[PDB]
Amino acid sequence: IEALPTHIKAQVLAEALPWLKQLHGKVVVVKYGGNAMTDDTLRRAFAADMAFLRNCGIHPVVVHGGGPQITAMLRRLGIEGDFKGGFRVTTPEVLDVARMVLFGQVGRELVNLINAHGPYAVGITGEDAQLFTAVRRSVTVDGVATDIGLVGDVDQVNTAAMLDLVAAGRIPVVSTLAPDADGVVHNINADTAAAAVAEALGAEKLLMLTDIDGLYTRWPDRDSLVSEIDTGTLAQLLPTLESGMVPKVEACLRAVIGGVPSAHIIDGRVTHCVLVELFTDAGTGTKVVRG
Amino acid sequence: IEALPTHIKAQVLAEALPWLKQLHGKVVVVKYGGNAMTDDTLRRAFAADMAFLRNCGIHPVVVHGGGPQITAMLRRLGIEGDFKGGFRVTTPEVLDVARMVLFGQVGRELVNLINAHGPYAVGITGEDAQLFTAVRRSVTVDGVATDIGLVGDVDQVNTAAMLDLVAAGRIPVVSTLAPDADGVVHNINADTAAAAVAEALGAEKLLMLTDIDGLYTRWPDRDSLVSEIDTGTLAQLLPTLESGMVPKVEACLRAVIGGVPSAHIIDGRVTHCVLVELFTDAGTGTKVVRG
Amino acid sequence: IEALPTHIKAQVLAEALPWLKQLHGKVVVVKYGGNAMTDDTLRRAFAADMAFLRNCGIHPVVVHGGGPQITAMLRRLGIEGDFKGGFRVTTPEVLDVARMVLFGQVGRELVNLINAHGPYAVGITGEDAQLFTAVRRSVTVDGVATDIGLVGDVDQVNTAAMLDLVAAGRIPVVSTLAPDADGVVHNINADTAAAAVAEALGAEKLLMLTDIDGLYTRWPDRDSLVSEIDTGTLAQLLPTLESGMVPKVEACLRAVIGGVPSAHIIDGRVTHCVLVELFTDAGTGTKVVRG
Amino acid sequence: IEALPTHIKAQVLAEALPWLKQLHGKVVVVKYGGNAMTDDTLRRAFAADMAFLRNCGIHPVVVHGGGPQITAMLRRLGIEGDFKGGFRVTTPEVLDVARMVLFGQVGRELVNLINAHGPYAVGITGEDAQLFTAVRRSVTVDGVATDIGLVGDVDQVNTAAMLDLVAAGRIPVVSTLAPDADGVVHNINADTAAAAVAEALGAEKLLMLTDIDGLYTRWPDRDSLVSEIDTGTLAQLLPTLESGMVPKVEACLRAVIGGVPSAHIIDGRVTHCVLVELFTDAGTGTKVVRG
Amino acid sequence: IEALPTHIKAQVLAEALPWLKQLHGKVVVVKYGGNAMTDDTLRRAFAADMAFLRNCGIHPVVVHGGGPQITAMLRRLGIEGDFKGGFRVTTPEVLDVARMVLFGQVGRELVNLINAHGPYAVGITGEDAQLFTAVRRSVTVDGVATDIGLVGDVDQVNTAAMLDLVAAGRIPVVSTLAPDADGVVHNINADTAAAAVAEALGAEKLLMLTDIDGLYTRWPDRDSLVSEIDTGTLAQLLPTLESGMVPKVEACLRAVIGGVPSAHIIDGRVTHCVLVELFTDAGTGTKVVRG
Amino acid sequence: IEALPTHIKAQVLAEALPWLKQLHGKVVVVKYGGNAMTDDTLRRAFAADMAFLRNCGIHPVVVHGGGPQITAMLRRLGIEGDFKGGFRVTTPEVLDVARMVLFGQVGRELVNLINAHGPYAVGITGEDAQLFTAVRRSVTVDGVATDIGLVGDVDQVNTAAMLDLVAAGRIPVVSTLAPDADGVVHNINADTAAAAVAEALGAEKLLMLTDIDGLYTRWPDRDSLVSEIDTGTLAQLLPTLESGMVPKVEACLRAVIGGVPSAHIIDGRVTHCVLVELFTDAGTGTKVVRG
Ligand SMILES: c1ccc(-c2ncc[nH]2)cc1
Ligand SMILES: c1ccc(-c2ncc[nH]2)cc1
Ligand SMILES: c1ccc(-c2ncc[nH]2)cc1
Repeated sequence: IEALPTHIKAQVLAEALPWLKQLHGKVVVVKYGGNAMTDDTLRRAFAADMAFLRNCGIHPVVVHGGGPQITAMLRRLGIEGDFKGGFRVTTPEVLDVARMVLFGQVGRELVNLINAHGPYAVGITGEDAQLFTAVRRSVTVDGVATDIGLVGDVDQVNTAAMLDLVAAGRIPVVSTLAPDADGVVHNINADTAAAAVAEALGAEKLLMLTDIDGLYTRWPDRDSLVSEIDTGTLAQLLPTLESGMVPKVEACLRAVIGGVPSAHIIDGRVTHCVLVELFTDAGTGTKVVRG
Repeated sequence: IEALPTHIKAQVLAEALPWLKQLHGKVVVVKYGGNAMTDDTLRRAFAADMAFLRNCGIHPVVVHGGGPQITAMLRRLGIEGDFKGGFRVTTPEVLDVARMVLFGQVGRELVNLINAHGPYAVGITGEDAQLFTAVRRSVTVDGVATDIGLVGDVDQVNTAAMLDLVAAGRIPVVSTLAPDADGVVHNINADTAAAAVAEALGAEKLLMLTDIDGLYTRWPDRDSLVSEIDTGTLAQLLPTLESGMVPKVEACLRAVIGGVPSAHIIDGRVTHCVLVELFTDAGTGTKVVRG
Repeated sequence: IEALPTHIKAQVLAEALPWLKQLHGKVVVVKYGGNAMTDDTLRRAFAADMAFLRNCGIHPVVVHGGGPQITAMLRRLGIEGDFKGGFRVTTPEVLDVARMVLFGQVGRELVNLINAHGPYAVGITGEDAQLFTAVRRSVTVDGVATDIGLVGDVDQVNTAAMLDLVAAGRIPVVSTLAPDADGVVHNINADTAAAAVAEALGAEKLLMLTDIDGLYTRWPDRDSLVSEIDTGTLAQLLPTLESGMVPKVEACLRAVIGGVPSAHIIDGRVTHCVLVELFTDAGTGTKVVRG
Repeated sequence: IEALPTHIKAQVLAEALPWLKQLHGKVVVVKYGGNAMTDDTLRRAFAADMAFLRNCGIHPVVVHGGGPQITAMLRRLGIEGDFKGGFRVTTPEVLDVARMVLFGQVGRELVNLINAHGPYAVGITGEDAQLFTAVRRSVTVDGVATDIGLVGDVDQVNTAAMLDLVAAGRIPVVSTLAPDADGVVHNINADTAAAAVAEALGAEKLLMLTDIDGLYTRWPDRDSLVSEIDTGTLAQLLPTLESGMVPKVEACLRAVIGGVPSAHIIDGRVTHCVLVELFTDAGTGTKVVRG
Repeated sequence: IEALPTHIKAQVLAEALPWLKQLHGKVVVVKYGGNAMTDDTLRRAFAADMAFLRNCGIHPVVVHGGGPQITAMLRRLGIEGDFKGGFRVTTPEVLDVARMVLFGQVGRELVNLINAHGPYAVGITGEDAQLFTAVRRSVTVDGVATDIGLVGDVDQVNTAAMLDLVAAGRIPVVSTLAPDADGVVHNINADTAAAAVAEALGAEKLLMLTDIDGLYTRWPDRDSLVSEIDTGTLAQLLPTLESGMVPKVEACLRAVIGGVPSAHIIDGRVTHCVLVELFTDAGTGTKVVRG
Repeated sequence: IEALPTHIKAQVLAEALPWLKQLHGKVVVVKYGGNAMTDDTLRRAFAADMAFLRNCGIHPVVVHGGGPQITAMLRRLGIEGDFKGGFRVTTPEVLDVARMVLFGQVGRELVNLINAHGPYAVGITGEDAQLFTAVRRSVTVDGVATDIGLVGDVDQVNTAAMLDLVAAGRIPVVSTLAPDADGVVHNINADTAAAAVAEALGAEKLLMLTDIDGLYTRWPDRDSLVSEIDTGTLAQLLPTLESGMVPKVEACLRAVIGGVPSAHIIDGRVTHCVLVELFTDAGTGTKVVRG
């Protein structure tokens, strides 16, 4: 990167200015998962980018999942799964493992990576200071809503206390578990939780890291890939798309309809994808606006 | 408790006044472990008592261990131990399990129990916001200091940030793990960590829950049990006492010599032992002062 | 109180927890008069209990009367009274004596008693910083409203400035005198003033110390004594009750209808009655709620 | 005052500017007594002048005595005096009367007069919030120090809390009584108390209202009257002067030696003497500086 | 001024009290121009009077013009004028000169004069921190609205930021130039700008220094001079008055109709006219109220 | 700049991270002059870069000169110069022109350019709020110190008030004129003033824009150009260098010896030179450190 002239280095930095002004002093919620968390180089770049935002006076909030790591831990403990549809039932035993893995392993890695740059990261669940609650959720198998145990959706969010946390200079790293109204802790889909937190905090942007170039309207036609779409056109395309793209689109719909100015599905396989998406126009990924 | 006259109920409450004045607005660090954490009734009373302190304008800070639960989890994962002396070596693999169990299971139980009374508890490690660091520690087997892996002592404590946390009304629940100066996370003895935190925060008292009536100078002579002792007399008795009483005495010595006005070894098998020790004169347990 | 087991001492303290949470950070207005102010032991217990509340982060506000002491001082000065009905006319001369006795003697005793526990008590009248005003009040003798001089009801209260005072850690001790809109100072019934202050400050509770076990619906039938009553049922019983119980009931009605969640008529002859009423279920006295 | 040209009105106001700059944001302690408090016109002008200072962003603090009113009240109550030298012994009974008269009558008049201009005045004793303490003082009769009861000198002053009070916009009106270290309330000479408060608060000026034109070095030679004197020359003149001028000079000496930049003995018989002394060069009275 | 008795000096100062209370903590906007800025003695008195207000806790805001100095500078630079009606066209070149003269010379004199009394004055334009904007304005020559270049009216005012500035103890000295919505800086009539700033800041008074005794309803009849007039009667008199009195009346109308309690046209040829108008009843000049 | 791959765009932004952390929350003083202020594209890039710093939570402070523009204005006004050595004497007349040009024209351009990005820029001189003073300075012609009029060096700086200004989000644009201790305004060399302000404010960096690639030790040998030098080696080279490079080196010496961690002489002819110098390693220009 040294054989590149200094006056092009300048222009690249200068073209970040409009996006620095747009985001200065604002909340950005970043759903972190997939490859951007398994490969060590992408991991470290992601942590650097959270430090970047913080050292620009931007307020990042990280929401993470960890489905596969839960599965691996359950197999290691020899805990036999019950499955309704393609859903593991979340017994009290499974919840304990999920919470232990998400908060006690997956979140800790990200906190330590970010904290390599300063005392920024703080790990939290809805349990801590009652920062958010859950409501138990059923799923539809074939065409019947069924109980798959202690799994929920985000209910209420302590918006004031969360924004106190970021105004102090902290980067919350959220593991998505929270008590219901009776104190019973549920596991929440990280994609959904990210949308709910962005709406509650009044985020300026929601970023969704996934392992795709962007949204394809007619996958796999290479030139069905769009770079911007309104929630109006996006919702009528939802019943079309691949199984795994559904939760990331529903999150973008709910956030942007909820008042978040834009949500973005970006390529987690790209190093520093957050920097590219936020401070560059030539980014991959697709932006969702209301319409 | 209803067949007891109301005018004796009054006197019991009135006699708490001097101790309410002594502790109002002050930090109290409470090492929580042993039976007071395995039995469900003592557990819930302990959480109620932390809520009690908080609703008196007192600032409790909870430090917890969980040695046996780590051991159980390692056996379940089939992770074979290496032992030098009677010490398990803490490999990177063992540290991950310890951190996951301490922060992701043991601490979560206490956070949820306390939070049954309000949005008070917040779970933290030295990793979070770089609140404290560790320095790797060796142990003496027979008469040689030996490496038992990623185990340490508390190094530095971010006193300002910790006191910000409690002045906001939060009750930190601390899992004793922290990075060394290179970012490598170590496991810290909870008894020692409690003493270090009490000294760094300028605590008014350190409470050490154990499964004993109190300190016996000549165990097991029943009337060698003392209720107050100076650090001068206590340190010369240290090489006498039982193996498990050593870490709780060393903590009291280091805290009280470090400027903490008094440290207390109290009976964790007694329901509401914290309330009895703090707001009553007829408590069991032994108070350590400087001398 | 030492021959009583420690585990019952614990339960008594633990059962205060719900009431500590209910009152933490809240205003409590306490009308102090009768025997709880003439006997030296009850006096000192009352002052201790105000210190108790303050060292729990509760915000007590004390309103006091002193009818008999005014009368004694007037007789000592040989000031001849004029009486309409059973009411002394409050001439400018009588007002001066009342103000001097209430603010310069009765209030000072309570300020010094409370201040034996710390720098808490501050003596105030509506005159000070214009904290509240009075409106001149007439009384009905037989069936004609008559002028009995410089006696009034509380008019407006400087709510903001009063709450500044308590948030600073002060326990106001209020002598009930205040200027009217023309600067002319009136004497206000302490029972009525206590109700008005509780409503203006948004108090969580109003406590009325009197020399009775509680409200008897059919005095003197021993088992007409109630421990809770709605303002609806209480107001229709008002024209029944004894002369001296009237002002304490009217105060409770006006406070609780005014939005104060509960008012309490409690037994001032009981040592630490405030502690018993607030932090115990087995208290005497009767609670007034809206209904 | 209307037949005087407007351009001389202007110059009088303009010449106040240097003294407005000197005093803006500063504490001024004013000892108020003598004729400036018995005549109703001088009274009301004094209260107006305290309002004046407050509406210039100056911080007045009023200290008052009331020797004669105590005497009158004692005669009315038929309380027989004991006299050592020319000093009444202050029994507990006499103290109660003094406190009641000073705080409950004399101070209230001044609070209401000042408060005619706004919510400024607040009445205080050392009893309130432990704002200052007393130490019991003996007096020398002929040549023996003798106990004249519950009379003292100011001991310690809660400087922080007093300055909080004035920064809130309040004008403290101080009645000079305060507890000793055992809680026993003493009466303090108002002249002495004024000097002690000025030194503790770091006052810019101490004003001493008396019924004299100023300090005469050789009374009654009319042209021995000085308008400025150093503490050096003033202390060697102290054993010369009239009995009643002694306490006002000792106060000025102790304040100015204590670091108060200047103390002033001014003519309380002059209407608006405070305004003339502070904002005019052609004032009567004598200024004391260190030297 | 020394041969005038001290007790009349007192009364002059005492009669300022009602006006000190009315203005304490309030904004006063002062349009400064005409003779009060060309003569050196009136200049220095005006600066002293701004210091006076500031050392009373009043918040002065100074708006200045400088028409003649612009003209002189343009002649010195040999810049030829274009005139439509009697209006110079404000080309970009003329604007640069106007801005340079107003902000770089006329304002600096006033800042340094005021600052002779302390660190009070700060020079500002609408350009600084975007404190206010302009909208380009046309003028009517004969009966056609015509473009006279870069001249405007005040558009929006950053009220919050302006009041931050004065609460910090600063006396803004405003040169009336401001950018339009496209960043193009316009020159604004100082009389009009003063009215707009007073309304935006919620000023208690607007003062307009002019070289007249006051408003004459039938100039030049000597006894058509009024000392108070309602906006109702004043607006119907506007089409009558002299050319140069028009802008000062329109400003008073717009301010007082805009909610400013009173606007005043006062005699700038009188030394300390501001002091006389604000703190005296025997001032010249005419007060405008709504009606 | 669009034909350049996105993954190199990323790396350029990512490599700014260490410098964002170094400067976040810190003061940077930027001396702005030469070509970076005459060409319109470099001008606008410089203003963008000040906005850049501000939208990263960095605190830029701009100091500007304008020697040539003063000269041009003096010629236009036909003001004849007196010259001692090669120095124009600064008569009161010349000072007025200099102040008018620097504050009323040169500074206004920069304020409006910066403010195109937001309400950031505020123009100030040492005159405003007494933010800094000057001391009159003589110069050595041949070998005699001579009076060249109202030219000075920065004397004292109101550090507290200046940092209040930047913490509010303002970017001061400083025109270097200030009063001496007698209120007489002097013109200060902008290079020297920049060094003094950086030292007084505790700046993290001083940037000196000049029209050179960097410091040549043996000009004009092309490979005598250094990119870093200690103050020790730099001071012994000072008597060697070109006339115009002297003031920029003396400033760097005085700032860096004064405790400013590094001063930089950078190429003002390079677009976005500030961005390149601060957030890139491949910048031109030379860094001065202490040694
Ligand atoms: C440091 C600072 C804040 C926190 C925290 N966690 C939840 C709420 N606050 C944890 C550590
Ligand atoms: C100490 C602190 C506050 C007060 C007070 N009294 C009325 C308002 N504020 C009096 C003493
Ligand atoms: C000192 C303090 C404040 C200012 C200022 N000017 C515009 C906004 N703030 C200028 C100097």
